[PDB]
Amino acid sequence: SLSSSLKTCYKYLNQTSRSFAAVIQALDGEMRNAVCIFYLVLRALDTLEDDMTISVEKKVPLLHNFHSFLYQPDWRFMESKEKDRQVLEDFPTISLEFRNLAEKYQTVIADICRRMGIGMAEFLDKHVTSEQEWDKYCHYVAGLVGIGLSRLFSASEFEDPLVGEDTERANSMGLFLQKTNIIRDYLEDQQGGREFWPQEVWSRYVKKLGDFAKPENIDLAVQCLNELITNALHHIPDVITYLSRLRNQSVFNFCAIPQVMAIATLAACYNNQQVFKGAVKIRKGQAVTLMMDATNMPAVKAIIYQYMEEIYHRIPDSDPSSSKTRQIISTIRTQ
Ligand SMILES: [Ca+2]
Ligand code: NI
Repeated sequence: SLSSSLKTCYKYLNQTSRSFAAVIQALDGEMRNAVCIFYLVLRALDTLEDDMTISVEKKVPLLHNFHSFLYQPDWRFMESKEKDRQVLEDFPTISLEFRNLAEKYQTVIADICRRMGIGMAEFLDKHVTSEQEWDKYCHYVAGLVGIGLSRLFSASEFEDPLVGEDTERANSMGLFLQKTNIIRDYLEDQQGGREFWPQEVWSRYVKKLGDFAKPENIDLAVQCLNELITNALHHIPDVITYLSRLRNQSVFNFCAIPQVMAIATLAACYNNQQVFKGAVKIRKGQAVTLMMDATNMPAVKAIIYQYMEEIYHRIPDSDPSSSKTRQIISTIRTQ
């Protein structure tokens, strides 16, 4: 069974990943502990990034050197006030189990933590300007997670070397999820003093990003929302390619579930004033159904294509992106 320290790690996985912990726990063989630990170290790192009670001066040394703390048996952090702070307060338990992983997994996790911490620190003081900068921010906080997971799958040999080698596709898996979250979380981010929507895009509608929360600006807000969702849809071909290459059932389910939830979220958000002025619902018997069904390529394609079809026939002719939205959805289906 499990050591006392690993039992604790799985407790933290359940506390932090909730319903998704079961999907990680279903991973075959060596992948299970490797991904559990990777998830927990990523949670610790993100908890630092997100904690607005930690000054930039105090935070940057932690982000820069986080990858090194993996090799410091007594390193912990006791001052977080964030939801998942227990993984920081009891980091020694997590790092102990990290150091018990095979070297091949340690190398991947440490490298990703290094690169993510540097990129997270770079964006602390700045807003996202260009669409290219949006892609770069998303790479740092999510694309690298896709790349790291892919490298774990290939290192374990439960998946082919191609999976880890194709960093563009693995990065796209992360960007799709992260752009969907950023789109959905406009209001909570704005209220938390954070700005993630790219200025290159929103400045073609309003003078400040926070203006989209003003009711008189709702039509403009929804146009911008639709433009960003159109941007995110461009990652779907890569998501389909990525999922199509997986040969391990447990890996497939782990990779497919978040992507199906993302496309469902985009479809809920598309053309939806509630992003700015209310609360977007994704009917939650639906979330469990998508999870249950997303276990083979024909099923996952069916889900993706149906949500795209629903968006497609909802596109207003007057939307300034209406043509590109139809085009990208049409193009993906044509593929
Ligand atoms: Ca974060
Ligand atoms: Ni149609």
